[PDB]
Amino acid sequence: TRLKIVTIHQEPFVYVKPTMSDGTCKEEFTVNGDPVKKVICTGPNHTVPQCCYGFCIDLLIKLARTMNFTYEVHLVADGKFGTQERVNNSNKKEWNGMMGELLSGQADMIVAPLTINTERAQYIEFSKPFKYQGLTILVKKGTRITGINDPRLRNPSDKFIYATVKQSSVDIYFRRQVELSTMYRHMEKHNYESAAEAIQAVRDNKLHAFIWDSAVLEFEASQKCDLVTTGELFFRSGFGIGMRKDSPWKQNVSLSILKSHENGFMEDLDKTWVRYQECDS
Repeated sequence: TRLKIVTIHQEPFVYVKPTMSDGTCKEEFTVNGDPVKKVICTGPNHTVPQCCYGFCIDLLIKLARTMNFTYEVHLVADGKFGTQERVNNSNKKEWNGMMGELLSGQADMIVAPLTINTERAQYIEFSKPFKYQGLTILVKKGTRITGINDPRLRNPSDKFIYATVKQSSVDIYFRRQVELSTMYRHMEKHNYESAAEAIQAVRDNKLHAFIWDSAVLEFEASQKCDLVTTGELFFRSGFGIGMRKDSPWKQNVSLSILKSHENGFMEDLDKTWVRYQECDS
């Protein structure tokens, strides 16, 4: 009867840490002094039980309590958010990432910073947005870039490397645009397997610009004094809970999210996981 929840590593929404030697999760406290809520999430490190926590885990716990359901959390096996591609060298198309697991039954609900878009909505159902954000660019402090329209992005060269995450909605955003064709062709040869790796690459001067979700990039840039964002969101998008079409949970999930937007719960999550301290990482 327990719902199979699938999520993905993506700070500050989902932190993933090893369990202690005894199998439990380290006791930690939030900026307010409250215990950090931790859930066991099984997934690749070899697949093993790990500790998960963060904005989305707090949201999951709230949803489960409000809707009275039990659950078990696991990390997406291929580590991706999800795009639709031909498989097995054939013309058969299947979704990968969390999208694929939801559609196959490996998961019953996606609880993560999952972008709501038209393409995905054709195959699954989304709750109303639990977070409003957009797309921006992360660069090393000192790198001068105007934004998505900067000549170094519009007129690609091996002197300034930029990229995004493979099999993500962001990669498709550029792929489905004839105007951004020159950009998509450039990133295609530099895209990273995960946001963490791309962010580290910018920090190590291996990647000059990382195009990604502002909710994630502004957090990263605000915690690391050596990283900054262009500041402007060149596109707006929301994060929502994902469920299969005609699921018995959609109505109640959106109802819970509405209440959380009305009573300060979502705002408190931001004060707990997003805006609470100066850079030092």
